[PDB]
Amino acid sequence: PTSHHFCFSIDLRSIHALEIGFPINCILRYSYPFFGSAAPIMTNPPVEVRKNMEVFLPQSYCAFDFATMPHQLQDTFLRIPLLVELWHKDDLLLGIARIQLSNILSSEKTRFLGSNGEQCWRQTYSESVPVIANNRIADLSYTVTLEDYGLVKM
Repeated sequence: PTSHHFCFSIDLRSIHALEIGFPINCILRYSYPFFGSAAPIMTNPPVEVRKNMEVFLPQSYCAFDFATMPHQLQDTFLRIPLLVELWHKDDLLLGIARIQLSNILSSEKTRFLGSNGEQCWRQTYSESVPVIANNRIADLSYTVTLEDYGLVKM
């Protein structure tokens, strides 16, 4: 009776490599089971990334439709960072970026037409965060969006 219908999306738009020692065939990979248990979601195909160049990742957008109580979503986003692993495929795990999904909850929440054709309250947030080996080997630019469709329909 108090659960809401939400749609969340993440777009790992680009990676600007800095101090990875060598050119890599790159894929970014992540899981966030609070939206539903699943094998890791990955960008695809692997793309070449070389020192000091910004590369846009293919298949980098995913949306997630789920129902939960607003406090559960707020607590999970506050407590559990989304960890995005940067892998070199051939495979080596080069680094991880820790994204604090609660940053979007501090964004202005306004009434929008939602992606499903129904009204919603919408928030969005974009930033760049470092991908940590130990050292900072790359920067990941991303955007997240949260649609709140209100109480689950009867």
